[PDB]
Amino acid sequence: GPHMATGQDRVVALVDMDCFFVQVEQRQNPHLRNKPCAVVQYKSWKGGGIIAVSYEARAFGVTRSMWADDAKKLCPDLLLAQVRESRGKANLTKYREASVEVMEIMSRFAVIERASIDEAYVDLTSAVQERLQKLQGQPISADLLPSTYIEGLPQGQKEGMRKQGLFQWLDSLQIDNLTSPDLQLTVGAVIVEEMRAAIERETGFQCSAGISHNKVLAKLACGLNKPNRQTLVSHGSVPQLFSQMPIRKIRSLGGKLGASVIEILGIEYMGELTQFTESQLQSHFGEKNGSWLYAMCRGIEHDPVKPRQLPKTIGCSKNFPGKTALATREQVQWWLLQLAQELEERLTKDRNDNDRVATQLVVSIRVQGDKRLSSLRRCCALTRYDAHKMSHDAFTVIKNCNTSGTEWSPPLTMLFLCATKFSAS
DNA sequence: ATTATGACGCT
DNA sequence: AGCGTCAT
Repeated sequence: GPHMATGQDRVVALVDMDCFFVQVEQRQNPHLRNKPCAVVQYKSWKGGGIIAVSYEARAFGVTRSMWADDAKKLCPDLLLAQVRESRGKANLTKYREASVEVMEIMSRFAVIERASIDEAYVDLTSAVQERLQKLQGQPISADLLPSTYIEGLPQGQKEGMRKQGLFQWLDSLQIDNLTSPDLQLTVGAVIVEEMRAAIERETGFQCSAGISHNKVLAKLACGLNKPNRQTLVSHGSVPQLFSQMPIRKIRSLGGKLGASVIEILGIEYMGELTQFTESQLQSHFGEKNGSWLYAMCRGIEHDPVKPRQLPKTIGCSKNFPGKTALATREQVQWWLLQLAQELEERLTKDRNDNDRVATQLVVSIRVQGDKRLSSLRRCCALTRYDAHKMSHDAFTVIKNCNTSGTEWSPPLTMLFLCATKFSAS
């Protein structure tokens, strides 16, 4: 009763840039705006691999991880933008710089954790407190939430339903209690409307967002109403929301662990987990996962929003699938050199922008026929931002994988250079 | 031949 | 340190 903490102490948002690479290409080329369009990488093998898809194109069944030649069967008027190719590989600089534009605007409002190029977590707890003191008991108008869904409402025209749900929520609100978690989430949602408006004004980019009390619920909420909308998931909404939520939809349970939760416990939905004791869950899935699951199925998660706006690693990777696998010494050296030259460019720009230096180089390879995605991962010291030295060291570090008697065997199907372990400079 | 990145845990 | 998991 009075002593079960309910995980309502924070306001946390997850912001996800809608089909981000597509938006970047649509800003640059207005002929692509408001059309079915996708971004591809490469073009020879079956038209290229699609990696991002506008919502217009999604309506035709176009998806990521689809060959462009196949997407054209589903959507013959599909428009395509190609990722830049530099030194023989895909070069994602345009999207990294667009992402920095958006992240810098987000950081004006609250502290953000860069989860990936197109999504960030937002710690709004302090921001909401400041805003609540500014209001001085003044009620929150629907006009302040023009794109917000309240999950679970209305109970008892899509825009019409959104507005009905929002009215029901706002009528119920107790504005005089500056400590009600539901009020705190509502003000969080107001601030996120303002943040998203600023992003769109100042970049042209639209995004979706979730607002809740922790990162996992914010991430789940964000996906409920897309594109260009935001969703508030209150603590009270969790029992019904989880009662028909497939376990795989919760962040970190879409993989082998979620599959084993489903198979070992014989359940399907997140809410069914509430029936098990914390000890039972730990006994099946380990102490950490078990405690996490016990709290998570009750809407409770404690992972903090880490104050981290910059990537922790700077990486360069290329697959060489099928008969493109690298089979000679000269091939491996030339591609290590291309990877190392892009790595050097990005590292020098990073050092000048962000006052830090990487100190460790990680080299990862895949060999043909090897079941694993990484056949080997080894580290060496990263002392100077010099492409020839980095590629020479990466070779020096992988060279004893070659089993020939100038040839390379087994041929390599992936090269990967990652700069890690940053230190202030 | 479901990229090229990124995040993180286990031991 | 090297390997495995999860996500888009």
